[PDB]
Amino acid sequence: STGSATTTPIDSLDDAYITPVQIGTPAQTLNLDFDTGSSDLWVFSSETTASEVDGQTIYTPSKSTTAKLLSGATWSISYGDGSSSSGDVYTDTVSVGGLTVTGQAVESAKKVSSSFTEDSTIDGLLGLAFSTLNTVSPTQQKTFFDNAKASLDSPVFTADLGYHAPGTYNFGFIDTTAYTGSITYTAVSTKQGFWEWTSTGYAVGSGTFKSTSIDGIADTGTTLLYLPATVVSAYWAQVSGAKSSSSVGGYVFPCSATLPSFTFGVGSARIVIPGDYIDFGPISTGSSSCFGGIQSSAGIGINIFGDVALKAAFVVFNGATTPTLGFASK
Repeated sequence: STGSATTTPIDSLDDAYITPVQIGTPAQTLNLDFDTGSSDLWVFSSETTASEVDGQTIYTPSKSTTAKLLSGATWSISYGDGSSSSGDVYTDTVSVGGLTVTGQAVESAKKVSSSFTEDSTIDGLLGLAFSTLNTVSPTQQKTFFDNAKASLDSPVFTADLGYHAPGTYNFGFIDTTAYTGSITYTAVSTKQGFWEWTSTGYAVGSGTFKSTSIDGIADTGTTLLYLPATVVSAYWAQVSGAKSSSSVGGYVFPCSATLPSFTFGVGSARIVIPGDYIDFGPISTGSSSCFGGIQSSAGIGINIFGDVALKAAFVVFNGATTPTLGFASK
């Protein structure tokens, strides 16, 4: 089997991407944030505290003939950005782009933090990291991909995120028309539960490539590119007037600037992030200070190849017995 679904930016900045997902019988379609940095499929629901729902579409398990309470199971998750959610668990039928999993754990939120409430466009998350990170207790549950894997034509999924445009998540096949050149594969460590890999270096604009190992994670659920302070300083030094602002919470730059590209290495291959992908717009409405899309990972504890990086590539998440990651230009 295979599946193919379009993923759409939630706003004009590409802050996140939503993908329609069918849950239950008859189908209830919710727009979920596919997150390769976490491993829980959770949704706004009829159980979510009413004051914490503001415009989201909810899953109502009592209206699904295939829903079953997973008795005694609870979940609770906290994300790198400080947001959180928790609740109980159902199993139900879940379909993405025509690919169906029966008995998928659907984690129903009883509580969500303010950032989730305030984002009316995201109805929940669909985790695509390794199932070892799943938070369900006392019996850990499998991700949608883990459950689908054996049925797929090939044990892979791909992320093809758009810049200010829709893109695609495919399951079970590699669309050879969706990228240019060849796909370069690179080793993955699953020790921390992430799609963790080592970039071979970077360049800023038309500058020379610096060969240096940068360990980080491929994370579709993180907006920005978070890299070591040395690398980030080297980037922003090429933008007149750019500075790190403790009050704003990162590097800002004059909105009048033209940003240089940023290149990262994948083995001997190179992925180029155009400068415009690094512009996250005014820090507040009407400001002439703009927020940068490359930020320091210092104090996160891990480097994160988030959407800024991933949307410059066609990315293969290879879930073979020994997982790997592939990157192609597009």
